[PDB]
Amino acid sequence: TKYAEGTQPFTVLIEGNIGSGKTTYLNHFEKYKNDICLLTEPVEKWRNVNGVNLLELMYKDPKKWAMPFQSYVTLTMLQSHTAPTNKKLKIMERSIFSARYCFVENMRRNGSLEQGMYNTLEEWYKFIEESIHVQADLIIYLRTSPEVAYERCVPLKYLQELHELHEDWLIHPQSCKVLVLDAD
Amino acid sequence: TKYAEGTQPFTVLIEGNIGSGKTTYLNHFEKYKNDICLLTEPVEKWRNVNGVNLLELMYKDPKKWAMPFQSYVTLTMLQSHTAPTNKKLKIMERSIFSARYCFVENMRRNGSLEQGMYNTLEEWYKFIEESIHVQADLIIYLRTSPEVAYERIRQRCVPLKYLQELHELHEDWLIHQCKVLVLDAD
Ligand SMILES: Cc1cn([C@H]2C[C@H](N=[N+]=[N-])[C@@H](CO)O2)c(=O)[nH]c1=O
Ligand SMILES: Cc1cn([C@H]2C[C@H](N=[N+]=[N-])[C@@H](CO)O2)c(=O)[nH]c1=O
Repeated sequence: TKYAEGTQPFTVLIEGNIGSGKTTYLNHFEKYKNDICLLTEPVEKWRNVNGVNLLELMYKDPKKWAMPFQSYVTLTMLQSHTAPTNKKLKIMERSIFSARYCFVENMRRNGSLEQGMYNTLEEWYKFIEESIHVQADLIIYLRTSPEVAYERCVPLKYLQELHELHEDWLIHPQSCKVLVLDAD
Repeated sequence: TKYAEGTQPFTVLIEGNIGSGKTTYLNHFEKYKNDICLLTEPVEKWRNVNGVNLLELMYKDPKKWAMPFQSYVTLTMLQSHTAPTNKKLKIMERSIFSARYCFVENMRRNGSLEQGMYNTLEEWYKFIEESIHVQADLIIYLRTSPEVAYERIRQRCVPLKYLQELHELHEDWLIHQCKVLVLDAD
């Protein structure tokens, strides 16, 4: 009864802070193109919504554009999450879950998302779990230290905030199995 | 395969401009509470999102709040559209369709919704039709004239130009091409 229920293979979610080596990690699998479904984070889509670059706009003026940006990120995640495939294994770089628990939650904390905006997104997150099937069998957490992530130009404080949020979500509900890797 | 597919009875959508008499029309059915599922426009939800009054905020500063407001409207619409019921007939005041084709579209035209915002909502509207079943068997269009609507409201306050814009949009969607039933609400 939920959309895309029973249409997805075993699904692996690569999660990690900015600069935890996620793109590198997903590339290792590229020689298996033919047997694995590989979906990188849809940044390209965020950079071009029928011509509009939502990513730049968000950097430019977060108070105004964080809401539409995160709303759109959420959508793209669903698009990946529910995309059909005949492959027997599927790996995604980030997910609806990182978007909600890390990026949106952080924007609330630093007040990029005002109360009304945050709540609209949250209400959508709740409706999404009732209505849309998000296949998630294993998270692979490329755990790092904010400082190491820093070496590979977002501020360091931001990376620490995001680090704590990934730590809260993945180490300290979701009874999906997590696999911690030292990416230091 | 779409959410809420096969879960809904015959559904009637009451559409109309602001002040076309929609609330009055839905009330006629209230004596059939027991046999008809009656869902008024979720204004109450818009007025209180865990405490936040999105309706108010929108009126005060549309450039900022139109996006989250319409995003939330869309959601509430889906909530009504997909709500389960054992009744054999269901009537909604407004719908995801009016919110998309009239209110959102109008906010684009008058630049309350900047290009990026409008597009995010549209992308969501497209995903919503792929993924979520919206039961709609009959629209009842309470057709009126902007002037009469302006009147009916003034007596009961939207500017008149807004009601005209909305009127044209309802006209485009419902008249100048689900079965539609036009009523003269003048
Ligand atoms: C998944 C996700 C990424 N992002 C940002 C962080 C990254 N910034 N840089 N450089 C960018 C690409 O991952 O998008 C976001 O703001 N919200 C989100 O939900
Ligand atoms: C359905 C809908 C209503 N509205 C507004 C118009 C109405 N304004 N007044 N008075 C209010 C209640 O219908 O909500 C909106 O802005 N977007 C929508 O999608």
